[PDB]
Amino acid sequence: CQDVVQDVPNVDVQMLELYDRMSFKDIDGGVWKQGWNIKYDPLKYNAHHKLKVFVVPHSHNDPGWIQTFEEYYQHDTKHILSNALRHLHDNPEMKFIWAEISYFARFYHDLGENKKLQMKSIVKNGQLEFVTGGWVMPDEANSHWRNVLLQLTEGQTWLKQFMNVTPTASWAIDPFGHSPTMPYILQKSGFKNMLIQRTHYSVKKELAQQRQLEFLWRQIWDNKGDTALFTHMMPFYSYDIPHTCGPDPKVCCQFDFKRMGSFGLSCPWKVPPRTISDQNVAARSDLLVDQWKKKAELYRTNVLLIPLGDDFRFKQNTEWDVQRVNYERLFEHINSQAHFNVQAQFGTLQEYFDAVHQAERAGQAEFPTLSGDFFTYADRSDNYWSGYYTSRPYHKRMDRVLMHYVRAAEMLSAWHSWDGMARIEERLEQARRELSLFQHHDGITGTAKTHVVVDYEQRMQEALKACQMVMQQSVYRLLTKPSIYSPDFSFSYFTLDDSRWPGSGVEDSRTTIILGEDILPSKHVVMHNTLPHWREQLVDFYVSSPFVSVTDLANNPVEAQVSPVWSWHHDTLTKTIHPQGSTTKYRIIFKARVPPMGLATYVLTISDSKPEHTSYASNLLLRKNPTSLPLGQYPEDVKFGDPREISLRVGNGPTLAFSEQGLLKSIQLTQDSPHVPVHFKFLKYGVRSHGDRSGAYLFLPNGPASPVELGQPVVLVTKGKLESSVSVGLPSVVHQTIMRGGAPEIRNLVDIGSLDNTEIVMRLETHIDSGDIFYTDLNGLQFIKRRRLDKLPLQANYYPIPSGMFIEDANTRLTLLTGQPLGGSSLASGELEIMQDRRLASDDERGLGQGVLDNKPVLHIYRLVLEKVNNCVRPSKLHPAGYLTSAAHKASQSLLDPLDKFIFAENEWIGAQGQFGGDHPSAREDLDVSVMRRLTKSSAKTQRVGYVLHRTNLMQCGTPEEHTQKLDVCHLLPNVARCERTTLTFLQNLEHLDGMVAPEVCPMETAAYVSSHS
Ligand SMILES: OC[C@H](NC[C@H]1NC[C@H](O)[C@@H]1O)c1ccccc1
Ligand SMILES: *[C@@H]1O[C@H](CO)[C@@H](O)[C@H](O)[C@H]1NC(C)=O
Ligand SMILES: [Zn+2]
Repeated sequence: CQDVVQDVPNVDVQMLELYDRMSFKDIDGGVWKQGWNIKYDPLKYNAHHKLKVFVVPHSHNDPGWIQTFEEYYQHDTKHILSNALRHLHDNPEMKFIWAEISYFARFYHDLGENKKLQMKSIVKNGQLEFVTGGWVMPDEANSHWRNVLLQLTEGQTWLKQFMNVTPTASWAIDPFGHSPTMPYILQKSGFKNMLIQRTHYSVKKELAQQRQLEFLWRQIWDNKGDTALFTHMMPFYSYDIPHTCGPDPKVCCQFDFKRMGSFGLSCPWKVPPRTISDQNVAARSDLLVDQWKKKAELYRTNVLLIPLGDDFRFKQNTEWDVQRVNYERLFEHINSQAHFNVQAQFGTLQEYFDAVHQAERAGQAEFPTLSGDFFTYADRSDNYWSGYYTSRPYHKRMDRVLMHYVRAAEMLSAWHSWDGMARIEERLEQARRELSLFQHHDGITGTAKTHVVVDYEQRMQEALKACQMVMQQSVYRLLTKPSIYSPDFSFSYFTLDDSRWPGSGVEDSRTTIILGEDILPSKHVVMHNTLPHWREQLVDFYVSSPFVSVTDLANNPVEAQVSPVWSWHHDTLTKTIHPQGSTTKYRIIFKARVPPMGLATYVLTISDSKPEHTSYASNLLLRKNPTSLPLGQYPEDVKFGDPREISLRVGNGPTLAFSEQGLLKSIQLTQDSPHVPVHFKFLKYGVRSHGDRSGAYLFLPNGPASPVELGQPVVLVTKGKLESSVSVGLPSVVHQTIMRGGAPEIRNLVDIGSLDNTEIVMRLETHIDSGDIFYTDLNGLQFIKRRRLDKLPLQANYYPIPSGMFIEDANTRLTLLTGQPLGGSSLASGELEIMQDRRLASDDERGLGQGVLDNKPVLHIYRLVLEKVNNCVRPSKLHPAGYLTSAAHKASQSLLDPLDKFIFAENEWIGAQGQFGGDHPSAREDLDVSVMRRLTKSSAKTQRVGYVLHRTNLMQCGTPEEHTQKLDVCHLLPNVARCERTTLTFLQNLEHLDGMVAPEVCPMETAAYVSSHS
């Protein structure tokens, strides 16, 4: 295994180093506004060295943005595809590339057989070529790598089945900045090349000057280079026709033949395209070939890529004709005039890359190596696209909840083969496809119109119900004596209980377990653990009595704690935000111990009085002028007091101190240690009253944030043996700090209400001497070092926080893990900050056509880990990566893949069993089974199950942590007959494994295996 910590890779371009050296000056470069006047030696190309030009027709089809997916399909995409089929069939030299498989599958299944066969023919002959082949062209900032793989697999599995092709070249022309997680996943999925477009205009200029726009993109920790993927970065401001033929859009726009008037389009540079004729073809060719030769100066080979397309292009038949005929006339002229020394033709993306690599093999070019990312993107001036790291945070959090539900449903149901009548494959395909659709670069990004966001939310709600159905049917089958099991596949044997989604204060949707002497004495509950190691974790349920005790299925008592159910209300009468306790339901909390990838059953039983193994939390309401808070049968009376500082400690864990406003002030790790200043604060950013306005995409603050005025907020302290908390009702945020014995959990119920032009940020202030350095993750896969640059504006120092961020000095580290992607930064030494929500009245001129005024309450979740790190083996100062400790990684897993909870719905569960998976191997803490998916339906004689295994890299800090079992996924199901290593999409077999044993992977590596069973 490669060492991902101690060996600094030697690369030609390292993006953090490049950023430190770059000046980022925004000067007028002439017709190429953000470049320079390109010059070329006309004698560079001659009869023996011609410029080979591939014009690649394309149509960017957003799966929802200004219209829903189905609205665009009906108005535009179905016509684009039907006309592409007709025009390509009739014009054999014409070509077209297609990226979004969600639309292609929607179209193809509506075709008659005659057309399906014609379509397969133009794909097989190479005229219509799929690029990337994912369900969507995903966002690369907020998306989790597991969902990027899910959607790539959904589209490519569909393509292999119906079109018999698997793309090896990727096309990503629109995500707003680019992540190295993409080449990581693509290179492990058979890809050989990729293309990107939205990178900072200053980066395009810098790399263009050094002819470093094509590079071998490797991961930041990859010393050897085995993760490298050839990457082409386009050079100009847009992927539209005016910015793809060459440096001068006033000239290129004249070669977009859809802009002459009848289509309702024009050229903003005021010179319209003109129909090519025999009397103007020589002059038109001389203008066009000159743009091509200028663009070719920015690259190292004599093979030039010229994309020809834009949003929802190639719809009407007249448009296919106007572009095709005019370009055919230009090609016939240019290719016949030796003096140009050009051979131009329509081509596909793969054809371009194959020709570039033929040039490379002929020794005509060597390509530079590069590592790093391409965030934060700016397309012009100070317009940095860091707003979409937070926009529509409700749905960003929903994405992570559905991510987990899809994994758990696919894993729980994979253990068995299911009859078709159970509709298991049907519900899983629906869930995978709705979650995959939301990875679109206007879905999770929060950049679609309000009714489109509603469509995505409705689709995800249906996917969550599909997952619950599959999960609960699986649990009933796995835990019921086989000869008693009698399923009704439409019945709800269990309901899922989720404590953090939508969340307390967001939706009252959790069911109360109703017990009573005259109705039902007890209730079985089951926990599932999708991670491949034993896990203990506190779980909670709502119950109708405080006198409840817990037992495991061997009837062993389990210690429990009961607390009230508190809800916060904005009292319009008193103009205060305060808590009300339920007088009819209570929370019971206890530790569940669940096997690796397994299930554990517990029983909740009511009694007439306080049971022996259940304790009751105390509750203290701090506010002046308190009023009574009755709690029904709860046995401890609520206590009251004036606001005051307080300290809490659960178990042997840390001791946390809080201000009189209910916000953390310090953390003391152990009895002896110091009380380390760690202060939470809420602040607000505004919008500029002159100049450019923030919107769904852009973050353009009107200076540093200002503190939210807190008033004298009401603070609620609940102190229990197993779980304690401090909750405070602040303006727009009910902030909670929860302690269960280790790193605290923070929950924010964020309701920005009607505060227009406001962004609410949560900041942590510490005295960690971090300087200008901080770390943020990329797609939940890796942590990259960031350096705050005062030469760039505040919004440029904001980065995606898809799952965590940290700051550290020689001795101390503070890590903040998240349960949802949000934007954040470290704007001063010792600080961390993460945006909670933003409400913006204005459109930001990127096409959305509205502000962001559809905010809704969202429950954001986090874990806060303060640790000593002076004994940890960390990368050297020049290494561009950082790595989590064991505790921070486990805290992240606690947020993203919690135990699932099931409440048996009926009164008695006949044949109930107490555990499943007790014999599953408990793997090393850094290894995860990211995906377990049965790949065959019940009629297959040889069943196949796919596994994706991911091993992260945790810092060595002197904590032995030993005795773990080897995990061989190929023997998890019985009767294995074959074990193969495959690409991550499971579509290609790479290695037949000896002994049918799937070896574990190296740190920072991800591998896929398929086991076959007889
Ligand atoms: O190339 C045309 C450009 N496309 C914008 C892309 N980014 C946001 C969406 O995903 C859209 O595809 C545009 C289209 C419409 C209005 C403004 C700009
Ligand atoms: C699928 O593509 C392969 C290319 O290697 C070809 O050999 C195979 O026959 C194709 N299957 C069909 C006919 O769909
Ligand atoms: Zn787009």
